[PDB]
Amino acid sequence: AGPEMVRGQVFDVGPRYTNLSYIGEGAYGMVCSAYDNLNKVRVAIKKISPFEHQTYCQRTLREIKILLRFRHENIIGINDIIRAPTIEQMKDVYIVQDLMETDLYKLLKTLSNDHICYFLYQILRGLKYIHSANVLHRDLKPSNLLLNTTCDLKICDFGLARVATEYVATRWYRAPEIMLYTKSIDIWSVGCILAEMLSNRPIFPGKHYLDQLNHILGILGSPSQEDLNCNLKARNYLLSLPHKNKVPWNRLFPNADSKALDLLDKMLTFNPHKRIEVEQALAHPYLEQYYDPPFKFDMELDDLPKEKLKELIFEETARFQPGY
Repeated sequence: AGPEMVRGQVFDVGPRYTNLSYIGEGAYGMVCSAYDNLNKVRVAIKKISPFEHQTYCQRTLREIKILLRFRHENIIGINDIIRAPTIEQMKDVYIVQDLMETDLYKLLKTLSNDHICYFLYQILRGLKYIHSANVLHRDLKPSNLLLNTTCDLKICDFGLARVATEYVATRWYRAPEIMLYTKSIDIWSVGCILAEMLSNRPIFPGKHYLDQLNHILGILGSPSQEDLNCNLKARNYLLSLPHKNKVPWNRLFPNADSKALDLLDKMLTFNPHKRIEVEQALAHPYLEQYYDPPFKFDMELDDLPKEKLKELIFEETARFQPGY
C-alpha cells in the first residue's frame, strides 16, 4: 500500500513512476527501471543520497546543473527529479533519465568496425558539444557511455566536470598530463576508449598511480626531451626511470582499421598540446560517413559546506516541483 520497494530499499517515486525493477548501481545509490505513467515511456531512476559527504553533494549538484543545461542526443538528460517538498525532509533525490539498456563497459564483454565507427563518431560528436560549452568532463570511460538497442550512445556522469586529486574507481583513462589541465584530458580518455573498443581490454591499467605510468610508457615508450621541458619533482621522476621505446600501433591491434590506428595515434599523443582536438578528430577519414555539418564563473563551489549545497540542490531541483 505504501511506496514501492526494491531489494529492501525505498523507491518513493510517487504515483507517476511504477513497475520498478533493479538494473544496477550508480555512484551514490541504486538504479531502477520504471514506467512513466504520464509520458508513457520507460525510464531509468537513480536514487542519490549524498547529503552527508560534501564531495557527494558537490558532484551531485554539479552534474544536475550541467545536465539541465546541455541538450544533445549523445548526452544523457534529466527528465525529472523527485525529492521531498521541504528541504528538511529531503534526504533522498531521484534523478529520472532516458532508459539506456546498457553501458559500454558492460557491452565489450558480450565489437565490429561499423559499430566502433558509429560509437566513436557519437562519443566525439557528444564531446564536441561538451568542449564547445568550455566544460571539461574529466571522467570519460566506457561505463559512462550508455547504449540502447538501436546503437545510440549517450554520455553521462558529469560529477567531476569543471569549466575551462579525487579518488575514482579505476582512473586508468586519466591523461598523463594529470600526473603533473586542458580539454586534452578528454581526448586522451576518448583515445583510450577507441583503444578498448578495438581490443576489449584497457591497455593502460595500473594498480597504483606509479604502475599506471609504466603501463603507458610501454607503448608510447619514453617521450621527447622537449616533453620533459614542457613540475620539478615530476620531470625528475621521469628522468629516473629506465628507458623504453614506442610500439607500433598495428602490433597491439593487428585487426584494427588503419584509419582507426591513424586517428587513435593522433589522440594518444603524450604531449597535451600536440594532441588532436575533437573537431579535428570528427574530420578524420575514419569517420567520413558521418562527416556532416557558458558557465564561466559558475559551477564554482569546489568548496562549500554540505548544508548550503543541500540548499542549492533544493533550488536547482525546484524546476520539477511539485510532482504528480
